[PDB]
Amino acid sequence: KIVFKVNNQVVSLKPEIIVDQHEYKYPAIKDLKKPCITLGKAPDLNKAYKSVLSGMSAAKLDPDDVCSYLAAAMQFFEGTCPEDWTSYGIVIARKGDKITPGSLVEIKRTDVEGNWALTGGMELTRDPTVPEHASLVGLLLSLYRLSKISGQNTGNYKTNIADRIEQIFETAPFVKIVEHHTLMTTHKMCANWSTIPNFRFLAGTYDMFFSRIEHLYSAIRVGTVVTAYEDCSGLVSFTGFIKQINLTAREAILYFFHKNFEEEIRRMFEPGQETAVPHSYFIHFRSLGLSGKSPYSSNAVGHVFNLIHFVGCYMGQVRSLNATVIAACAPHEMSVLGGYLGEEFFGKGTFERRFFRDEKELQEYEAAETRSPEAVYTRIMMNGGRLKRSHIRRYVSVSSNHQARPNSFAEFLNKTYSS
Amino acid sequence: DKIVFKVNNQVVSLKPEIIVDQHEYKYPAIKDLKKPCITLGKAPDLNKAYKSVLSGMSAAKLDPDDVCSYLAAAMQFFEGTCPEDWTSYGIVIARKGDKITPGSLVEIKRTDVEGNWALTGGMELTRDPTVPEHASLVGLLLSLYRLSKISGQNTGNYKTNIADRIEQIFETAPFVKIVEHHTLMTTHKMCANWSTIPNFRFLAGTYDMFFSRIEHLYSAIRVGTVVTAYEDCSGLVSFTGFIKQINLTAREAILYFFHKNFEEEIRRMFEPGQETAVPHSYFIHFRSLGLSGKSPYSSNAVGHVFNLIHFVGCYMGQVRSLNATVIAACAPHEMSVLGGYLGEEFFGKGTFERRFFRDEKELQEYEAAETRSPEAVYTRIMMNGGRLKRSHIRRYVSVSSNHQARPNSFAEFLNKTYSS
Amino acid sequence: GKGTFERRFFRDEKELQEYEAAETR
Repeated sequence: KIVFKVNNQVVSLKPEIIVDQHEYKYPAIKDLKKPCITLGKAPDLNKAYKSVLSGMSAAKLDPDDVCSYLAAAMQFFEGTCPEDWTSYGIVIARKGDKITPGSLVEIKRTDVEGNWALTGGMELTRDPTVPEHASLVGLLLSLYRLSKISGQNTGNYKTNIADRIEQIFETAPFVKIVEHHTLMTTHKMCANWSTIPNFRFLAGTYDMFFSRIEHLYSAIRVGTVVTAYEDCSGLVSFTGFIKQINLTAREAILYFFHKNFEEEIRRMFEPGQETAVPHSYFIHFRSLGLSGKSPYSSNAVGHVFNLIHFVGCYMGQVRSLNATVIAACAPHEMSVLGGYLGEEFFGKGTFERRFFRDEKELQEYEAAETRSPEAVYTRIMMNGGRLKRSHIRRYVSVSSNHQARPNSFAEFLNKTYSS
Repeated sequence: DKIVFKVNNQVVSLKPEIIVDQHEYKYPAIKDLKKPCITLGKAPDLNKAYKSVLSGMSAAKLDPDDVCSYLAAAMQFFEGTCPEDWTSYGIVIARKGDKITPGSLVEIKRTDVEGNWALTGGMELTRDPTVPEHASLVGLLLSLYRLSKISGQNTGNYKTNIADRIEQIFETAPFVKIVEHHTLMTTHKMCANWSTIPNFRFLAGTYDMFFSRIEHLYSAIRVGTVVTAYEDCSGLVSFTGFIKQINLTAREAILYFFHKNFEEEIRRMFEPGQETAVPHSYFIHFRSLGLSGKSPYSSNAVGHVFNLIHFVGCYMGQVRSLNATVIAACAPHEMSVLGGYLGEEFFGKGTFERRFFRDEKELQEYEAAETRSPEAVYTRIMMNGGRLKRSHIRRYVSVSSNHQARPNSFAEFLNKTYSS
Repeated sequence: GKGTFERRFFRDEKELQEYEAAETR
């Protein structure tokens, strides 16, 4: 039982209390209603384009107006739907029907008119061309990618992505409307634009449409690529882990020898969410207004996540080496398992002859240390659940020969095993 | 079912773990018996059409739809006899001794819709342009497609070298100089995304197909359209190289592929009914033309095979393999181990036999009279338990370290993975 | 450097029961 007893003068028994709570909701859509946001009144579009360009050059933008323009602008982008496109029971778009981003979601317009005010960076006296509209649309969404990317020591990389975005949208099929270095300066005023919910929702809607439908202005995705599989890093690492190790998703979990994995394994593999479906709302469920906090986040699946990347460092994977470890979720214990698991999967492959010249040769081949969960488990038990010196040698050699990031797995490995 | 686990305490729970997936592959075969087509805006008067497009070129003004209609008219200009009968995916294009155009290989349906030819840049040719002048522009326009595709880091100096060669080609006979120098680099800077345009790819491939089969005076236009050939089939292309480097036949090589994963991939790229063996089929340019969807022959589709090929190439020190981008999804560590055993067999060893003799009698005596075999390699792997040998590591390390590792190349993977 | 590890995931219920039928922290 949880009660334990202390002998302070008289004998005393105390129960131990620690606070714990769980709050996980899943993205499946039962009402069969497409995701909706409420925006402002329909814009003048040509004038709405003018207002936001001026605001862009001036680094002052109104989030509500910018959202309203983006909802109106999702009409210029049109393409035919290759196959019937259904997610969570919704028919969205039948094969051969031309569709827009407006087709994936529901935009609710309010009677209230937007400010659509001009600042000082408008040089155009005429109505804008479509490439221009697309260039602005891409630049505005690209703010989302920049807001997310903010963090410590992420500087030269942020400017490099901003330059890459600027190079797009200045060349055909896009026209240069903002000159250079404007995107970085507006980002400084709009660095937390990701938290704005409608802006994120619009970015996901654009990304969904561009992934399924090939278009001339598909480059707009460079802003919205981040919305894809957002806040599902635990699930994504798991799929990568499975494929790099060349194990079946089930067989891999058999190697997870710990009680903690149980809650996490149930959480990330809950049925009814269209994880397998190629173009479902699941891919952008966080961007769109569904589910709230993600159960597939790395913190949500902390033990699994830590074991995946510790094995990744053992195998020299750069992605694992720079990923941030979840400290709450027992990193040391995960690291030990990762060493035993890494030893098994590093430098070893299961090879069998599958191609022969003749059927007879196949028959001759049929007439004819070991990789198994049971083998690894016993080997761990034999060493008393303690890392081997070789495991430690391998971890340190990988971590030390790397530019260890602040809270990365490499830094953890380095700080933990170094003498 | 089968693929399920038991995940609970004080109760029993069975769950199939569900993982992200998003792929299916379309094949290039032509069953409808219809040549790939993009219907074009308006029928053009040749001389008038040239003047606008020459102007647009000089103006760095991008008019893709018009450029496409002009290129179709210019296809009338290039004509040659077909050497032998031309049979493709059930579509036969001409017969031996029959004159043909690039326009005769595909079908363009002409619409009565109007289109906008603007004179934005300076053209001084008051006279009607000569056929060479047309060819010079046509080559310059197509050469944009190649320039758009070659974008990436440290490719600046490379783009410039290619543009200079193209300019030199079209300023020299049989072509005439119409754009002076350094204009091609600047227009490439203006449009670096010409490759994404679908109508542009279609045209480049059509030209490339015509020029490979038919010898012509202006066949040099093929620079810039050469990239369309076997585009997005680098997995297939890599396998072809692999066969040649090791000097084995397609089958013998596949026997060395000792892994279950290769099976799906080998079946995919060698699916029958696609004219891979045919020399001048639509297949070579299937990606560029319309008849394509993703590609069964891309490096990702044949990921395991692709990685094994380049890991072996790295073992043998092929620079191309060292600089290729590894597919992380397709089990690179396991592929690297097989590649080590396969590289060991094929690096520094050859199968040599006497084939030339002084007299027939010597030949008969030779006919009267350690081992390279898949079985021998498989056993060697089995004896070492499927674990990479120390020598394999040493060789991998020596090759990767003494090379300028590119970002996600096989060279980088080898360095990061085996380094102590 | 030490962890308490136990098999918790099995292919079938029968395998689970068998593991239940079967240095010190």
